[PDB]
Amino acid sequence: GKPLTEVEQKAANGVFDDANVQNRTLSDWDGVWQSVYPLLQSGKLDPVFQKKADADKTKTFAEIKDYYHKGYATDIEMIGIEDGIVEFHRNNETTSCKYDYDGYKILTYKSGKKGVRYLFECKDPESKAPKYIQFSDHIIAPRKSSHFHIFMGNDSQQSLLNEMENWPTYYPYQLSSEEVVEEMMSH
Ligand code: NI
Repeated sequence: GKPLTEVEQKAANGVFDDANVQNRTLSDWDGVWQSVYPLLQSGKLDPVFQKKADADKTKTFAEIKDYYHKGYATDIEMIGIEDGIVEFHRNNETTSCKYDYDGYKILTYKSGKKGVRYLFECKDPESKAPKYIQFSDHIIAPRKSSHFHIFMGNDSQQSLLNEMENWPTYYPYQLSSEEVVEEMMSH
């Protein structure tokens, strides 16, 4: 964690120019990562949603939680990334691929906020890993990720760009559940 520059902080809140977006390498996401979904399911994220619903007079607790329930849903409990390989862990079963970088795509949301998807492709015919994956983590140039959202599929990169409601979400495996909540409480 270098401190964020001025550009980097605005970019994290979805305000950036296209010309400042730069390519990134898979190693920005090296590490071992826990899905946050079990934390939602156990009620451990509720203080996140309590705070959010309190601050937002247009949304109820149930509106906030449901939106994140839909967003975080996945049975990939863990992801490991190392030496250009991403490993996916579902109930006792592991798949992995040496992913190739395919560039990024800039998306503009209805709010007018912006974000960048970083696209990779698995070209390994033996692999059972998703053929396409996209990383989104409020960062628009090389920098070690502190948490990320990942889109996974076997159909097309465009199909994943169209996705807006499910975005399995990963924080460092080493963080306690309390620390995830505190991170969520802020950023
Ligand atoms: Ni995020």
